Amino acid sequence: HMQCNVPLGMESGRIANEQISASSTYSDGRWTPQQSRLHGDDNGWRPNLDSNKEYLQVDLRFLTMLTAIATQGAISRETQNGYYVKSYKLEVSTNGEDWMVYRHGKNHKVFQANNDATEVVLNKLHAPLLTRFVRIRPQTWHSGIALRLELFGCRVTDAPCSNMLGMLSGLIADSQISASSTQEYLWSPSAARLVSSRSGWFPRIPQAQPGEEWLQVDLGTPKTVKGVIIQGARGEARAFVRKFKVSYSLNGKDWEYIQDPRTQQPKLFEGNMHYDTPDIRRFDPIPAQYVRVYPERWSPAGIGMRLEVLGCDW
Repeated sequence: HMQCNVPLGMESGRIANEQISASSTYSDGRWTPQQSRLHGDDNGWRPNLDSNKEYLQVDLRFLTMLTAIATQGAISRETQNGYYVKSYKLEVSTNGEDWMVYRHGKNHKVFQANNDATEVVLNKLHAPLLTRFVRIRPQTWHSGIALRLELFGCRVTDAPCSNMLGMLSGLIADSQISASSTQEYLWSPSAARLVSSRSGWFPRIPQAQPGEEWLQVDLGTPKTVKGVIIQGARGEARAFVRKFKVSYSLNGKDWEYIQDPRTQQPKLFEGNMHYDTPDIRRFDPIPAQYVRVYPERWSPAGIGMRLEVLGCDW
């Protein structure tokens, strides 16, 4: 039904050469980043020096859900010595400037990796992530750092009626975006856009009583709304919303809240845990032209968010 263990294109070429890069490459030219394709038979990626600052980077080009990472090492075509990475960290970003290190509760997630130069090792993310750029960061290795790789996940838009409605793309125009208050005076509504914006929406006073501030999106016409993607903001400051309500409307005057079935009250959605890495919240489809997101709890810096609405036309 909703399959998200799909290989993203390292093995197949679905991820093109121009989307693969690295911190450095081995000085003899025989281990280019583009050799990091899973099951590739000509070595793999290997950096110039072996250190835990070195990394292999993949640009997915589009926001993608990431569920799993598969790695091998490599047997040198030249020496036939086997090289492999024994453990790594993961780093992700929507834009390639702003990075998050994957965590496991309190601290960094250390993925156990290969133990030979031939076998594939699969690590599932305990909690899946929405991202565009992926960085593998070896911490330990045998003989040297060598990688062949695959990434697994899916597009959010593969789910039925789950299109990005135009906050990111722009097809939802500046005039269609509004807010309770804005710190900027005569702000650019464009600032509230998921991913495509560098900053974000900040209300006037970073603190307020919960459910007093809102971002509102006019969809242009009545659509079917089936979810949101919420993201934090980079101001000076890095902020994100941790809890929010969602209200919706046809005529733009009479509002309704998405209700939690358990509590018979407006549902409290979980927000982000980072200023860049966004989160998808799906719900049962509603008819709406207007959607309001109401921050309820937030980071200590204040309310800061970027947003996208998910759905399709009637």
